[PDB]
Amino acid sequence: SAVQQKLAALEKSSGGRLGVALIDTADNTQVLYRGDERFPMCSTSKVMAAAAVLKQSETQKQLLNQPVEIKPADLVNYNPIAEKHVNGTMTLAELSAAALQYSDNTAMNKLIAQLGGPGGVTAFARAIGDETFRLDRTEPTLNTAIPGDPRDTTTPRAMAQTLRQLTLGHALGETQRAQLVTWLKGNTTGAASIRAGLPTSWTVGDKTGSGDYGTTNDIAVIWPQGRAPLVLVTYFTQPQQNAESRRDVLASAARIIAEGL
Ligand SMILES: *[B@@]1([O])O[C][C]([C][O])O1
Repeated sequence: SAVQQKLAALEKSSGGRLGVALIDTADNTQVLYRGDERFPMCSTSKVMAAAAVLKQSETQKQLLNQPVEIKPADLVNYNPIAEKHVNGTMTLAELSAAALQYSDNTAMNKLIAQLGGPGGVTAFARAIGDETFRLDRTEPTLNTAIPGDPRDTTTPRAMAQTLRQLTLGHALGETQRAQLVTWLKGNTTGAASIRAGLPTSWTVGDKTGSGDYGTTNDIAVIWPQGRAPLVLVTYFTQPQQNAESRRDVLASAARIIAEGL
């Protein structure tokens, strides 16, 4: 189709490897570009960790208010929110928000610990029908994004389906789903990524990711005004370990998708 020709041209122009999956929930139609190739998730994996904790809170009703101590040894490479609470506590809700809306890596590591390790995050994915997602490492090493390395990867198709289930479907309880949606809509790191290629009137909830090999990712739920929502996953990675981030590619891919509707 036209859209696949334009995405291929965008990829060729970029020098990297682009993966896209769009689900249009109006008719459950899908548009895929390298949809079944693995890509490093980087911080897009934070959505699964937060959702796993939300799932736990369906039974442990006060879990999100549980205080968690932030110690100096907990700080890793990128901790914009946790840094503000060193030698204090943050609740699991605050850690989830920080991981999602600021991409805080300490917060992610606390979520992973709450789940019993990366295997606990992966298990949640399996429990909701995602056979592809795998989380193998903690922060910051899950961002190494080494070509060919299957650790800490998923495919665009899988992540789009899972994001749909978590936000628009019923993989989570009603209060938990709403909380996740609220968190995603409040993301602060996404202005130059998918959002930049979409009409300013559309409501977007997204989670970005960035890593080595110039890996530049964004996953989003999109609520166009007067129109069924869309789920869009855009993954991008490059052949040079020290490549620069290319958020413009994700914006352009979103623009191409949006034009086709
Ligand atoms: B994710 O990908 O978003 C930012 C942090 C930086 O390590 O990880």
